[PDB]
Amino acid sequence: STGSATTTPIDSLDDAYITPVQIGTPAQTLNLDFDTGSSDLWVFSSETTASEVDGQTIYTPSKSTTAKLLSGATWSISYGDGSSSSGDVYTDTVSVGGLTVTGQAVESAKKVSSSFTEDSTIDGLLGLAFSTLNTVSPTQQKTFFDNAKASLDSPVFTADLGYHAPGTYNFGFIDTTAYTGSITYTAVSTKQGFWEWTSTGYAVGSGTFKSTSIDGIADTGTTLLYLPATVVSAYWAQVSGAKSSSSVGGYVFPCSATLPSFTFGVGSARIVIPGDYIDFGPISTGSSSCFGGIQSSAGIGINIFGDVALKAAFVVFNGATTPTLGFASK
Ligand code: NA
Repeated sequence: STGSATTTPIDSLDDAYITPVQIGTPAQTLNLDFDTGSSDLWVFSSETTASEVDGQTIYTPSKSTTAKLLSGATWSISYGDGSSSSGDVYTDTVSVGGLTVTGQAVESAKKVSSSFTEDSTIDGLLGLAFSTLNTVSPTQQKTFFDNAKASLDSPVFTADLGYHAPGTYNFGFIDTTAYTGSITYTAVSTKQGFWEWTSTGYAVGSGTFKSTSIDGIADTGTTLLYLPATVVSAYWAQVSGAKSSSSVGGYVFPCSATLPSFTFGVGSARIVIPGDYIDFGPISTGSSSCFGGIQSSAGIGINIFGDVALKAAFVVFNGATTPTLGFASK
């Protein structure tokens, strides 16, 4: 089997992407944030504290003939941005882009933090990291990909995120029409539960490539590219008037600037992030200070190849017995 679903930016900045997901019988369609940096499929629901719901579509298990309470199971998760959610668990039928899993754990939120409530466009998360990170207790649950894997034509999924445009998540096949040149595959460590890999270096604009190992994670649920402070300083030094602002919480730059590209290495291959991808717009409405899309990972304890990086590539998440990542230009 295969599946193929379109993923759509939630706003004009590509702050996140949402993908429609069918849950239950008859189908309830929720727009979920597919997150290769976490491993829980959780949804706003009929159980979510009413004051914490503001415009999201909810899953109502009582209206699904295939829903069943997973008795005694609870979940609670905290993300890198400080947000959190928790609740209880149902199993139900879940379909993505025509690919169906029966008996998928659907984590129903009883509580969500303010940033979830405030984002009316995201109805929950669908985690695509390794199932070792799933938070369900006392019986850890599998991700949608892990449950689908054995049925897929190939044990893979791909992320093809758009810049200011829709893109695609495919399950079970490589769309050889969706990228240019060849796919370069690179090793993955699953030891922290992430799609963790090592980039071979970077370049800023038309500058020379710096060969250096940068360990980090491929994380579709993170908006920005978080790299070591040395790398980030070298990038922003090429932008007149850019500076790190402790008050704003990262590098800012004049909205009048033209940003340089940023290149990262995948083995001997190179992915180029156009400068425009690094512009996250005014820090507050009407400001002439703009927020940068490349930020320091210092204090986060890991480098994160978030959407700024991934949307410059066609990315293969290869879930074979020994997982690997693949990157192609597009
Ligand atoms: Na922000």
